[PDB]
Amino acid sequence: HSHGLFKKLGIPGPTPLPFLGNILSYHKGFCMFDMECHKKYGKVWGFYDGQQPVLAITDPDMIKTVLVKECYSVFTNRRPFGPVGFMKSAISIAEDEEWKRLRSLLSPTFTSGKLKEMVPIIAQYGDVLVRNLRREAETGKPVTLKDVFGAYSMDVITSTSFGVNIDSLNNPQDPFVENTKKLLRFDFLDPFFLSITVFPFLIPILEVLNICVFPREVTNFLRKSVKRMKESDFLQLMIDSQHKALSDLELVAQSIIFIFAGYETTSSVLSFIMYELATHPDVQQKLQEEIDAVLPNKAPPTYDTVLQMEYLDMVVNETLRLFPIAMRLERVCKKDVEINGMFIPKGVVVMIPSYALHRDPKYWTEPEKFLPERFSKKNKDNIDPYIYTPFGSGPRNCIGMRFALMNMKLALIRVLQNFSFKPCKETQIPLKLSLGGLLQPEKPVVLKVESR
Amino acid sequence: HSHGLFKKLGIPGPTPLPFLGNILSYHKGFCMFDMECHKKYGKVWGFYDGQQPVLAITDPDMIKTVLVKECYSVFTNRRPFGPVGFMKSAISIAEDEEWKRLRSLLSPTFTSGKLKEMVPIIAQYGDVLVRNLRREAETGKPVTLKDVFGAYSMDVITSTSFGVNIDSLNNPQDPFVENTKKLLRFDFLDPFFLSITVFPFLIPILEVLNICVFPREVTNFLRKSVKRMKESDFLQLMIDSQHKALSDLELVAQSIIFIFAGYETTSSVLSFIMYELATHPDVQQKLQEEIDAVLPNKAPPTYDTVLQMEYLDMVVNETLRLFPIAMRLERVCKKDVEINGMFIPKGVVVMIPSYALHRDPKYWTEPEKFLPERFSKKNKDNIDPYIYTPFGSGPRNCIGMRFALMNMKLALIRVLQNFSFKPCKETQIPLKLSLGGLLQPEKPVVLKVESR
Ligand code: HEM
Ligand code: HEM
Ligand SMILES: CN(C)C(=N)NC(=N)N
Ligand SMILES: CN(C)C(=N)NC(=N)N
Repeated sequence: HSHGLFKKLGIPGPTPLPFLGNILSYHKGFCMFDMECHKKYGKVWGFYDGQQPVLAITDPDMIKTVLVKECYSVFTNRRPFGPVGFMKSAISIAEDEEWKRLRSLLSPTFTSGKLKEMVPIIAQYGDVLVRNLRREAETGKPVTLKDVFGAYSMDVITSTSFGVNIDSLNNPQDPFVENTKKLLRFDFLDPFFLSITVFPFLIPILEVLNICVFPREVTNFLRKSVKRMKESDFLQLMIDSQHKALSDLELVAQSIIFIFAGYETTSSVLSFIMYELATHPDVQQKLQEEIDAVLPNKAPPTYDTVLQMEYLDMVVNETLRLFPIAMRLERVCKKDVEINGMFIPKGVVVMIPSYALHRDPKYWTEPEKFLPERFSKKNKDNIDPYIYTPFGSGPRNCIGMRFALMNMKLALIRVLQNFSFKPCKETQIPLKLSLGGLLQPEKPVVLKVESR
Repeated sequence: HSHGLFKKLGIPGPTPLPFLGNILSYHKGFCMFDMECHKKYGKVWGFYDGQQPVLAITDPDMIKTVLVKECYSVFTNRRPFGPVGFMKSAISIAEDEEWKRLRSLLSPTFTSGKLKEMVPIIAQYGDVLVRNLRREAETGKPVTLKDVFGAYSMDVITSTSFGVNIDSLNNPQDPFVENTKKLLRFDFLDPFFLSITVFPFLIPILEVLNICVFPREVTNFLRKSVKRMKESDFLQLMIDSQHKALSDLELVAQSIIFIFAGYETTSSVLSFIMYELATHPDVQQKLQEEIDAVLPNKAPPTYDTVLQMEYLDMVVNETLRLFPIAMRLERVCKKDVEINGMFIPKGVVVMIPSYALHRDPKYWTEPEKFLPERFSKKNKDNIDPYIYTPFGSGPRNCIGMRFALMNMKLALIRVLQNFSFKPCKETQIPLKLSLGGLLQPEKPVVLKVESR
């Protein structure tokens, strides 16, 4: 789509260069670029990912219309992002009707009822984490969060997905661990992804040469492994629903996409939270005290005891305001429409700048401050769920939201129950976000760990 | 080739943007861009046509080494420019050995001896031009130069190439005229050519889909027509040489490339010259008087009488200084080399900025002034043939140089012998060069024509 579009609609934005559009402006990252735009164009604005017109919108009403109201009719899909092969059938990648059919099939698989049943199995890998954390903190050495939580994230993933019970930290050898480690989030600012943003006409070329964003060796192993398992957790609940019709290949797709969506995310948010606890020892203390008041003398966490903890919730939700790892929510516009008096022409990408809104003065007091109290029950009724969107909104939000909260909360409970986390000379203060396309820390967070 | 190259060699130039390199700087045209660079970087400099490193060089010595000395060993070829199909065999497109073989075969076809024989046949279409010029100036109407000279250029081309004698102006119907009209110079700043400069990886794709810069319908007509002619001028002289071996397809290639190279060029320089004569009526007069002193009372021009005319030559050569329609000379570097102490790495494009040098103060007094006197025999020994290069230099210069001068000179003699050319209200004063990639006037030159 040519570069006249936003002039002809009369929408402000940075003047695009030929071929590139505004990509060079990503040298700061999606996160800063989005702020600067909000700051200087106001409430609504447009830019070009190559030839692709992207309309940022920041009106809570409009957001709700896009994310909630017209989701089924107009704004159903995310923007295509690269050669995906069979993963076109993964719920997060799938489109229109085929997506609605898959969302319906998998919805009951993420019931609180089912979650409740998985708690005992997630709980088990708190004990494991604790154990691994004991040894390596008892050494006196500064721990690397990403590897500690990564190993935990996958421990909870392999076990809740495939029933395969492993100690990821003490089994790097295991074939099943080697592969799921490579299932990382894509950095859409790296050279591969920038290129196909500027050469989208290359996606079909790549499709045909069998090249795929989901590495073939990993996808092969997991399909051929689900092949065996099926011959004799999430796998099961899916097997059990066999429009309607979850098919064979559709099932492996989901299995894989649940790993993709949950692994580096969970472990990534967990890191950010421990960083905030270590740099705010008062918040750390207050939580450690709430946990003891509910689970006295290292009592094991449970579904209900987890949902009892206001301060925990406050800390988790406050960390997500600052570090909304999705950064943006997007939908592609299926047809010409008028939303809250605004004309959106077919093919444009509607983008909601979650990270920017999460840090907008209009909604937030001292937005840069880690301040769990914003989420206290007697002072959160003024938080707009269309401004605060770490899991998106509407029929296409994070299907694994409640699973990811519970899982994280179980990590933190066991970890804080046994330990305290502290600053160091390598600990970067304050934290500085990476310049690429993932919301991660520039240098992976290292902290000191002690036995309580 | 990445954008580190000229930093790592320590050569100055404009900082390239990613993917584009310096192409946006072409919004002024090759002509201004080259000046500004010379003006601000000095004698030698580098820029990037997309990912393609281009080394401009302006030292007469270096130029001579590139264009003359190392031509056969290092700098033999021009830069590839697009899908060419069978025209890869045209002498101007052909490479290395295959080029040297074709240059050798066609050299004797451009002897002054052969030229001499074609004079009577070119001469004939002076009479024709005159005739067409009589009528349409006798109307009192302002004449369009490009159509007057275009029609003449092709009249001289069809007849010296294929023996086909036509009145192009009064035969637009003729199949043979319809096609050769479309054989225009390529504008390497237009969208097609800019794209394949930034997507050179697209040339092979285009080759395979049979798409070609030389339009297929025109190339088809000329091949199938040379097909017949051969069954029963330049065609003949080529037929007669049937390494060695001019082949069938190689022959049609040349036939076509001679049309391509001579048609819009000749007519384009001719326009520029009449513009200068009309805006400098003294120079016009002085020439009209030289012509009469050699060819008294409209006597018909001949080879020797044409070569007698110092002032004519002076006017033709002076107009070419200002309007060197090639603009640049280029060679691709076959291997790493050191030329006059300068390291040129393999694959770089050596570019000589003819138009810029033609207007460099260091060599030229009041460079913007149309001043035929710079070329007078008693004041031209200080003109460096490596600064003044309207036909390039060395073994790969314009093979049709002497033909094009003679042909032009025969146009001008007959035209000035019968007429005078004058300014008008539509005549742009002074002339402003186009912003694209051909050195042509922005608005096609219109002048008034009278009977002497
Ligand atoms: C803290 C961890 C997590 C965060 C912050 C997170 C956030 C998000 C966000 C922002 C979206 C996009 C929603 C939208 O477009 O409006 C999303 C989609 C999704 N998430 Fe998560 N997520 C996390 C963990 C998980 C986990 C554990 C799963 C487990 C299966 C999961 C599965 C998905 C799926 C399948 C989608 C796509 C839904 C669809 O297209 O219908 N996520 N997530
Ligand atoms: C005023 C008219 C003309 C001008 C200014 C002109 C100028 C040039 C220039 C600058 C080159 C490039 C030389 C180099 O790379 O160093 C060239 C090449 C060439 N010209 Fe012309 N030319 C004109 C008319 C003609 C005519 C009538 C022919 C007739 C056949 C012709 C045939 C060629 C050919 C074949 C080449 C390529 C030579 C090779 O690659 O070996 N030109 N011309
Ligand atoms: C969870 N997945 C796979 C996404 N759709 N990506 C995202 N925006 N979080
Ligand atoms: C005559 N031809 C075809 C060229 N090589 N182009 C040019 N630079 N004048």
